[PDB]
Amino acid sequence: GGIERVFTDKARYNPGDAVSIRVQAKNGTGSSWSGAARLEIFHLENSVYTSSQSLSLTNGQSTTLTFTWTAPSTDFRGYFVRIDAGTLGQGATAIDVSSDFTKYPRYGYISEFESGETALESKAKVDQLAQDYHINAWQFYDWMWRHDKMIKRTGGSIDSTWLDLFNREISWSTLQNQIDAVHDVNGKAMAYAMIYASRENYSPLGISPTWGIYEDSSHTNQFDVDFGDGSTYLYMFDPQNPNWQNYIHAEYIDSINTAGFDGIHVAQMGQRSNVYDYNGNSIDLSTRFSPFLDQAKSVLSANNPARDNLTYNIVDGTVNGWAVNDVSKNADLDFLYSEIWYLSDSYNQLKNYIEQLRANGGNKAVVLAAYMNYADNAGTRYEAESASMTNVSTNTNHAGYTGSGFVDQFASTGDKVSFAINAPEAGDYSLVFRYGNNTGANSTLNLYVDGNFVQKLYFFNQSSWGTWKHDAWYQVPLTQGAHTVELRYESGNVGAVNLDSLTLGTFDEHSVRLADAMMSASGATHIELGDDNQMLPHEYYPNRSKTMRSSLKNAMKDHYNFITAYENLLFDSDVVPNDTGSQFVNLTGVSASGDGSANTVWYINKRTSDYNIVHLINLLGNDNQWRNTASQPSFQTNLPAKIYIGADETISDVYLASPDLSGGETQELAFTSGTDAGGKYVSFTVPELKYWNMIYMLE
Ligand SMILES: OC[C@H]1O[C@H](OC[C@H]2O[C@H](OC[C@H]3O[C@H](OC[C@H]4O[C@H](OC[C@H]5O[C@H](OC[C@H]6O[C@H](OC[C@H]7O[C@H](OC[C@H]8O[C@@H](O)[C@H](O)[C@@H](O)[C@@H]8O)[C@H](O)[C@@H](O)[C@@H]7O)[C@H](O)[C@@H](O)[C@@H]6O)[C@H](O)[C@@H](O)[C@@H]5O)[C@H](O)[C@@H](O)[C@@H]4O)[C@H](O)[C@@H](O)[C@@H]3O)[C@H](O)[C@@H](O)[C@@H]2O)[C@H](O)[C@@H](O)[C@@H]1O
Ligand SMILES: OC[C@H]1O[C@H](OC[C@H]2O[C@H](OC[C@H]3O[C@H](OC[C@H]4O[C@H](O)[C@H](O)[C@@H](O)[C@@H]4O)[C@H](O)[C@@H](O)[C@@H]3O)[C@H](O)[C@@H](O)[C@@H]2O)[C@H](O)[C@@H](O)[C@@H]1O
Ligand SMILES: [Ca+2]
Ligand code: NA
Repeated sequence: GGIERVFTDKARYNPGDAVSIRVQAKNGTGSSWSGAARLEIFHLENSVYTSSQSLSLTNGQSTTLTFTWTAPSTDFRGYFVRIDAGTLGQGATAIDVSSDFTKYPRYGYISEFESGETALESKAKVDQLAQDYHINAWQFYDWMWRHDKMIKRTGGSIDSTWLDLFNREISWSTLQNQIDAVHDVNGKAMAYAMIYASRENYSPLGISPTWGIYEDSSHTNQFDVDFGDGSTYLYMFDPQNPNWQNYIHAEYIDSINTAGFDGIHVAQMGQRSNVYDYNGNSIDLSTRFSPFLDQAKSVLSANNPARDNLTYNIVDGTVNGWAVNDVSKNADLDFLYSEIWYLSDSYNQLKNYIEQLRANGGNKAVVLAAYMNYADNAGTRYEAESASMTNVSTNTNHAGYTGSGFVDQFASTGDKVSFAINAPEAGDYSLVFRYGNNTGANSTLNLYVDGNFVQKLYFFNQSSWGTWKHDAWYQVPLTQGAHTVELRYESGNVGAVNLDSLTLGTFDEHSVRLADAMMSASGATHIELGDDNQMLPHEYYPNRSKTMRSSLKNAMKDHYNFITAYENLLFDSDVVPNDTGSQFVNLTGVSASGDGSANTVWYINKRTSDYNIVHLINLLGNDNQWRNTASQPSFQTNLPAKIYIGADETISDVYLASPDLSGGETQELAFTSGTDAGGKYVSFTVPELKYWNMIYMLE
């Protein structure tokens, strides 16, 4: 249909605020049209509001309706929004009423701060994320000048621009425009800062090496982070040291009061061991973040209670992981955040780590960084040996290449490889080259798109000609249809590469839908969206080596509506596991599992004071890894389910909501309860399972 968009002005509302629901419509049906748009808002199974407006439209013409509504008085509630326009079509969105984003955070990011970005454009990228996904907080990533001197001043004046550690130009006015825009959607701005990093040559800033942490007991090698140009490093300091606290806390305060941030997103480099202080005592670094964090929270709350938000990145998250118990149990954080690497690879493992962080933290919110399809060179592939190459030829003499071979000796002026690609729809494309380089140095090549120079791309030296990487990419705007993408070796380029393929880097809808379901069904959200509708492909946020296509965009809008509409059932302080032995689940005709086994329908049991909640995630046709790409699941329809309950509980009604079905609208189901040789039960037909169903049953 032609209900093109439904969204609200703001990403979160306080009780009593005025909410402006917008419906964008275009009659596409051939002739003129006369009917109504009927608005209905639910809190879970209940209708709390209904309203209707007349609408008529000459074929082709568009309009935007506004329905007003007043956020009800109960704080911390989520709502589903339906708009039904009869034969024009329907649409949906969702609304979050919370006076504090820290209970139901929907965390995005901003990582680009160019001088050329107008106030209007800053506002647009922000509105888009607020409107489509209800993003209520933004992590400002790599905005600071130095990790130990965050705002660059000349005497007493703020410098209008400054260069960051990777040489990017950061504009003050742009950062401020973006912070303003975040604030205009009732968003909050969290500033990225390390817990313990200076930059090189820190002495003249009055930072003392006595505050540092060392790899020896003789204070000769301070832990660093080498960015590999003989010049740019981080150095690491002791969280517990009072003079480092004093120094860096002061920089956090400076950033709140000068930039107008609402909090600090505190980061770290993850596990280090056999760590010493300056003098030489050996110390367990794992236990030392919480006293820093507690003290940081204290000066931030004293400085300004409204701009004192605080989280800390727990790196390498897993059950009983490094620093996992101490930080989640003892650190005065508003919400928990954890970047996942390789110690929770299965849906069920990460599911358990999330549960640990919910239980340790006292059921305060949990956000995961968990870069989807990280290792995968996912998307449509144009093999390099099936392209048009000038002065270079194919070969097969280094293993692991894809297809029938790869292009080699791409190594001198005049060499060329031109790909004939097709863009299935207008938009941004991630042009990703898989390559080899063992020249012992960076190899370059110039990139041309439809005959116009776009960028000189670097190809990184690897260990061995048999080590394929695919981290040479550039993102570009493309019109639907044919295009030409050409690497030329010209005069100014250096080195040499073998070239395996070009890929239109694309997040895989299927994996992405399934991981988000798993995450939120478990009790967590996912920092995955930012800047101008980008999805996060790597720890360095300005990476655009993969793009979303339109189909996944729509799925993400459904998902983010669903986790806002149903947040009381997903993340409330009284949502807990209910997997305590008394509850099996039966599904007729398909394999089911409670531990998220490959090729099954996974059921997860959670409960609250009033509802028995069973999630189904559909792993049929797919493996049990959360991060990797995946095929469409085996969709199911009219699927008999049987839920064994507690011997005591009594089910009034059975409800099923799914982001995959009607935008997340709750549909009530008919169910018969009896009892049999192997438990007391209830039973019903599940109309459909695609990726994720949430069954909530009211007792
Ligand atoms: O075709 C490719 C592109 O080619 C051109 O641009 C190339 C670059 O050009 C300029 O740089 C010139 C120099 O280029 C080389 O630089 C060497 C570096 O590159 C290699 O790494 C390749 C990866 O590059 C990116 O990843 C960067 C970086 O990200 C992280 O580290 C940075 C991060 O560190 C801390 O934060 C860590 C972490 O903290 C956690 O708590 C948080 O959860 C998490 O979010 C944070 O990430 C700091 O606190 C942060 O401030 C900071 O941001 C990551 O940890 C690190 O490993 C990673 O390297 C890409 O995203 C990725 O895809 C690549 O794999 C080397 O391997 C690396 O060692 C080295 O540092 C040459 O060696 C130099 O000689 C040369 O002078 C630009 O400055 C660069 O931005 C360009 O990439 C085209 O112009 C471009 O269009 C093409 O796309
Ligand atoms: O002292 C280092 C100098 O060489 C560096 O560049 C290395 C080569 O770069 C290009 O070739 C890349 C090529 O490398 C391997 O094969 C090289 C040899 O292997 C074959 O036997 C071939 O017949 C010989 O010509 C060649 O010696 C990979 O296996 C292959 O797939 C790669 O495509 C140039 O074409 C070569 O001339 C270079 O040797 C460095 O970059 C230079 O600056 C240094 O002078
Ligand atoms: Ca190939
Ligand atoms: Na998988």
